[PDB]
Amino acid sequence: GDTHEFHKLLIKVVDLFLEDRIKEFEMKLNTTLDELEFEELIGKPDSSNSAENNGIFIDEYSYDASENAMKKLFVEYVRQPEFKYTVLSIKGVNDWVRE
Amino acid sequence: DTHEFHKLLIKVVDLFLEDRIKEFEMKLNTTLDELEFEELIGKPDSSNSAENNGIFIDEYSYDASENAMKKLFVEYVRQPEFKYTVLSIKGVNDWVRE
Ligand SMILES: [Ca+2]
Ligand SMILES: [Ca+2]
Ligand SMILES: [Ca+2]
Ligand SMILES: [Ca+2]
Repeated sequence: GDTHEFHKLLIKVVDLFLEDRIKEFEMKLNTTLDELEFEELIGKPDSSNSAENNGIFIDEYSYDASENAMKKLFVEYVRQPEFKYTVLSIKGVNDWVRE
Repeated sequence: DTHEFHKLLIKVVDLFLEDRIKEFEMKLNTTLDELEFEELIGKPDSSNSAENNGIFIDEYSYDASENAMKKLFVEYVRQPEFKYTVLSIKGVNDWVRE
């Protein structure tokens, strides 16, 4: 029932998704991450796009997975004061891409 | 590893039933043993099971209130030795009234 353990699990979900143990996923959520946790969640993407709509950001992070395979992570969030991020959704998608 | 991975899937369902994860889906290809599959689903108030072309979808209901419930869908292929290849897990919120 712990919030830290909860954020650690979310980070692990993303890790497992990038490993392709979780092939694809989506989760609806309402939890507030410290910058350190948010950075841990997203890692080092090869590409990113960030779009703001009505006070909410949806970022799309792309990770080169394998030769034609790409992993894409969408994180929907609200930016809070003291550099906190209220995450509302996370979605992981596979895509075939030209090498 | 795989035992740790299966422990996480079980905990994802747990967090979903607690409503920390409001709703979710995961696409998967992993084989749970009988004990893991039992622990994953926990203690539903009712269950439904359907089969189409050798693929099973079980639907589990967990009552929250008079009107609200959590539903878990698990799609899987039964394997020898009481093992189950899970292909997707989906947690949704449902209500009695429109
Ligand atoms: Ca990571
Ligand atoms: Ca190729
Ligand atoms: Ca190229
Ligand atoms: Ca309605």
